[PDB]
Amino acid sequence: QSNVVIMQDPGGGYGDALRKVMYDPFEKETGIKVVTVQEARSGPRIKAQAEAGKAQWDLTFIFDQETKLLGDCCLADIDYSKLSESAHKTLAAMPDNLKRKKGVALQVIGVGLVYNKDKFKGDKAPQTWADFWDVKKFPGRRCMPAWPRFTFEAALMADGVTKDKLYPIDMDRALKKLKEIKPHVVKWWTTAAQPPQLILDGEADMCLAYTGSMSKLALEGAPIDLTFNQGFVYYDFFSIPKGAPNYDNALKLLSWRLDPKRAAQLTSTFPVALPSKVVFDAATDKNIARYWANNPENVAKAIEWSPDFWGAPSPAGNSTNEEYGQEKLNAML
Repeated sequence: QSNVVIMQDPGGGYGDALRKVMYDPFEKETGIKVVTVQEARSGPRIKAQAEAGKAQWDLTFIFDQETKLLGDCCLADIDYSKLSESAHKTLAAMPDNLKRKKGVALQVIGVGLVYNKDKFKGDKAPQTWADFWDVKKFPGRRCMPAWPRFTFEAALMADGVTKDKLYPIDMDRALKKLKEIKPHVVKWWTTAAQPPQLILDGEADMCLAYTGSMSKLALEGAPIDLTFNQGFVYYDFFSIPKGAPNYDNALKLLSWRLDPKRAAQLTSTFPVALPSKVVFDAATDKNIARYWANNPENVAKAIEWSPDFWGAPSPAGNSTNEEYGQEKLNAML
């Protein structure tokens, strides 16, 4: 079209909510069409595009460590002076560490143990990664993401490592454990749409999966339950690539996503929180906050995930720990 902004998107149910609450209304108001590009891991792609010469995307979501790794080479400064008055109210009620020169955290994500509660009712329900590995006591098909993050920590915890002693990750130990469960894993997933589909279709009986989709399905009456016990909570930082084709439109969309009332609408339609208190304050039914990954009850049960570890230089030296872990995992899957 004549006026666009190119926005990374997770797809699935959350993508649908984003389109309905955020992106279509944005186009109606501003005239700027939001072109969504489905991608679950943009960091390596932003880096490759920057090396090739020209960014293809305007607004992306990346991990904490990626705002640092990609900052100098590949990410533009966010011009906070261009954000709306409403957006500044949201920013004012956000933690310091979530507002960076190169990225702003707009989403808090939970990842945890999810299971079919028809097949595992009462106290036959798995509660730990050890239970997840215990195919005898809890029979069924497992599914896990095809990444070292989360899966390695879960493996270590199934092997008896306590939540506060995971880092730095013993990768050889984790991989050995993953091989043990591998025969029972029906799918090593990569996209947000997959786990809900796998569990609803009965293709999998329990997952390490995003909690937002599963909380929503449980509220819909699906035979799904989950726990944040030994789970993971992290922030998606929204960043604009250096040389973005539509930089100014990207700031407008960032401003739109930071509106307290619109964010409250989004986060009440699909339970992924924006980490600012005023978004909670603007929500008409605040009970839905119990599903949010930044709810203190959920945070308490989860581990303290370490983006810092995953972005650190690996023993190999020329890769990050995450890249090193992915190489090892690639060779297993």
